[PDB]
Amino acid sequence: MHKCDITLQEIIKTLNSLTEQKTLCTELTVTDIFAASKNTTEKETFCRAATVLRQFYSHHEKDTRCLGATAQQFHRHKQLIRFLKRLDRNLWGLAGLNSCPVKEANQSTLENFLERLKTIMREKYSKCSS
Repeated sequence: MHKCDITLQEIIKTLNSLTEQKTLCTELTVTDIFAASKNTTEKETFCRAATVLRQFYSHHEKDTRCLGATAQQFHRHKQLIRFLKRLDRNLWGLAGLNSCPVKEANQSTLENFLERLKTIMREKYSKCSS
């Protein structure tokens, strides 16, 4: 119909934003798990995913280098962190498992990572439903 797994709907909006308005912080290249969990199921892509992202927002909250540009950026980066965690929390649901070690598999400039994640979510969102 228009909302299979509730998590999705919420996720979508959360992802949507972070990418919509990118900064100089979504370029803090992280692990591009997409190029490793290729030989597994989404669940796992997501197991490592969660781990990766979690660290990202949790560790950079007070990185106060990229969020200390002028004033506007400061405020914008803060929003990103919120959304990163917000999405991570929900993500877990879809994943199905809990957590996994992280084994770098090339790098992704956050903006990109998100873009892919978002697309995926959507693909299912508007298919499984109607």
